[PDB]
Amino acid sequence: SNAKIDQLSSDVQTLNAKVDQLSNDVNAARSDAQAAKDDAARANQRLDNM
Amino acid sequence: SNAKIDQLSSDVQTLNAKVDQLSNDVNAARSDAQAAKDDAARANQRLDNM
Amino acid sequence: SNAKIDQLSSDVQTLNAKVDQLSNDVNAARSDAQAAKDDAARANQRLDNM
Repeated sequence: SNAKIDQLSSDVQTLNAKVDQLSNDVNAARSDAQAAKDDAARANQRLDNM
Repeated sequence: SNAKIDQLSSDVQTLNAKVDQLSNDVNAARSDAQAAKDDAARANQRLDNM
Repeated sequence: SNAKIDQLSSDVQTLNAKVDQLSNDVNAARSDAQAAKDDAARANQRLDNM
């Protein structure tokens, strides 16, 4: 039962690293998408004034 | 070995909460990006008709 | 203590599947957002030349 638990300890450690980095990726994708949304809104507003 | 397992139980519980909320963040980033893509496509189509 | 550990094994397995698929979702949201950003930049550049 000792090895079983340390295989879990490792798995959880690996998952933790994967979830932390995915959080950074999600934050970045969120920021990118919001910036694209605002730029597309600007383009369309400039088009309305024409 | 009892404490080792309850440290794992906790870790897994925490990770679960982190992955659920990241799923909501990913869904939101996906939706945002698709909306930006469509708005940018609209801008460029309006430009083509000019 | 045997059942406790196999409940964990399962939980970790499930989480793994959730994190892998979220990685695919994040990669997709990242790509989508970058594409929207570039299209919005194109729209705004075409507007500048007008």
